[PDB]
Amino acid sequence: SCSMPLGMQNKAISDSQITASSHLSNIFATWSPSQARLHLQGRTNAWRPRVSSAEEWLQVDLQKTVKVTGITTQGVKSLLSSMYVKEFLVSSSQDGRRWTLFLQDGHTKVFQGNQDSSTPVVNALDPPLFTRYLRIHPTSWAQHIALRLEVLGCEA
Repeated sequence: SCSMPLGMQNKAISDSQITASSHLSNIFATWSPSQARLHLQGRTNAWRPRVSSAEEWLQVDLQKTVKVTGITTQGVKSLLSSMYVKEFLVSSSQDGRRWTLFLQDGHTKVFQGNQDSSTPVVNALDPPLFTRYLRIHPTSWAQHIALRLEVLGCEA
């Protein structure tokens, strides 16, 4: 049914394949892009950008052409702060240079994401993407932008 996890949770997608516009790092903590893995626990267990704006993104390089059929998102709780992305855009690319924004009915698609810090939310991509690179662009968030991710799809 072409909807299998492509490797964020299980590390089939390696740390070096995940990058971002920026990330939050100070002398105790780094919320690195490679922490953006679905269901990850332990310390600083999500990606957070250096500052929360609408110009940030999390990028995954799948390293080959994949049929991408969906994206799963999750927030994170840190101390008293419950953080999650409420809405986001998706862009994609074959070369990592030229990006195509995901549309619905000819217009920019706003994906409805999370409404808490721990529940995963699956979003279908219709039409599906045949692509190598994906970016998630947060456009609305609670408290701060934080992301744990899975990408769903299959070979061909």
